[PDB]
Amino acid sequence: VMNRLILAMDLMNRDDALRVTGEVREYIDTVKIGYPLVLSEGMDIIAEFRKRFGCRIIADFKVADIPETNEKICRATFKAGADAIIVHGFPGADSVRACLNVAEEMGREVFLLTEMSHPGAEMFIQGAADEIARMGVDLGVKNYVGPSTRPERLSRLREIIGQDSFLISPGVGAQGGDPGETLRFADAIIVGRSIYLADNPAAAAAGIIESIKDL
Amino acid sequence: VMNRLILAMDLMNRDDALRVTGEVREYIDTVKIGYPLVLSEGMDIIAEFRKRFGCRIIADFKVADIPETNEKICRATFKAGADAIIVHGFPGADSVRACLNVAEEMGREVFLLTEMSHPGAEMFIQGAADEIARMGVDLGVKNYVGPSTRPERLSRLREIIGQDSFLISPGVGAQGGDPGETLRFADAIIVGRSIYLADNPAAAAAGIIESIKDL
Ligand SMILES: COC(=O)c1cc(=O)[nH]c(=O)n1[C@@H]1O[C@H](COP(=O)(O)O)[C@@H](O)[C@H]1O
Ligand SMILES: COC(=O)c1cc(=O)[nH]c(=O)n1[C@@H]1O[C@H](COP(=O)(O)O)[C@@H](O)[C@H]1O
Repeated sequence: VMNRLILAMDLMNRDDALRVTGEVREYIDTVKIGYPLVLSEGMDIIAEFRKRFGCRIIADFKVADIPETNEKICRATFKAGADAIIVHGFPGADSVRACLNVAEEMGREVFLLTEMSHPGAEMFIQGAADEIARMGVDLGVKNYVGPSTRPERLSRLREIIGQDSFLISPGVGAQGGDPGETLRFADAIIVGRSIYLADNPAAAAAGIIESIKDL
Repeated sequence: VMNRLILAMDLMNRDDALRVTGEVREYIDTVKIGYPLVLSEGMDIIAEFRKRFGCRIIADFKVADIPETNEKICRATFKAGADAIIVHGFPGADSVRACLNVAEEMGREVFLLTEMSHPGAEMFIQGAADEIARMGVDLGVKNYVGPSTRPERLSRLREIIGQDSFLISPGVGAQGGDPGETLRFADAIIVGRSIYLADNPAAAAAGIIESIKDL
């Protein structure tokens, strides 16, 4: 990932999402697109971004259904041109395996979300997160998401998944996480509002990248 | 809900989804629309169904993000005309409260998904499900989803949420659940494939309704 920085593009307007992504494109190679943008502007936005920016697109869809429905969601998402999809591990191994099977069929990747970054993640997800990560390892998952807001948890996650797995991490900036600390454990950080709500997104992205290079 | 039967419309083609929904409309008053259809045909499909069929629409989006992103997903979903949205409880109370706040602002409803119907739900969700349900009660949630495939769990869920809360239940038919047993505890059943993959969906829906009336 260019500069170890992934843009979380959660603006809900195509014109604003295009403007900001264009302004910061020199500093990233990967955009995370989620439901705020796709449910406002349509799934065609994924191929439009891929074409316009030549970026990789991670569809942050948090897939969290039964296996049969997960299959359908993943097929529709890769048909729309996404490079990878983020999947919840909490629904269990059959639900994750269904997403892995569609990614294998379509030559795509699954990222497993293990422990979330917000305060409520402490209630139920955190207590299951090490097990969810070990389930990922046992299913052959190679890409994971874990929380910038809890670097001790992100260290434990890294310990479970090993040094060869790819780990990306949201919660940097607005939610309180720090780029440099997070990159002690994660390969890349996800940043949304700190960039896309900034008066100058390119300057916000450049400032983050300057602090990453120093690491 | 008319006849206590909610159609899970997970066909991925607008023409097929419209045909089947029209054929069974005399037997339901509520259609559950999820991501298989919306990610294939666009969010405009929700208002189209509401207009064409005069049904209520439950958006089965399994919302399962941090509070700020959940807000955005719910706003986009109610803007598209959905009557209600299904929300995961596993991400914790702040994530659920964010959805409740948007539903209160827009005069809509939240359904809390407590325990899922597929086999993998046993790994992590089932052990947290009673607590997730009690969290719902303490947040003021009045509408819940629980599993037809485990009627003893559906009885425990009902015990926690009380007799005044509304409880709907998927997993009937294809996943092995029974209409009559499920309706001992749930107010309505959700049925997808048993109807929409049938050679004659209207006959499939009518057969289910005949067995419901007998209860
Ligand atoms: C895999 O899903 C995520 O990206 C996600 C998981 C998580 O635990 N925390 C989290 O913040 N996210 C998402 O990452 C983005 C964070 O954006 P932010 O920098 O806080 O504006 C946003 O799109 C969230 O929906
Ligand atoms: C609230 O979300 C659901 O509807 C859901 C939760 C769950 O635990 N199990 C479950 O089957 N569902 C959904 O309900 C539908 C079941 O359809 P089916 O009758 O099995 O074809 C389908 O849309 C599933 O995604």
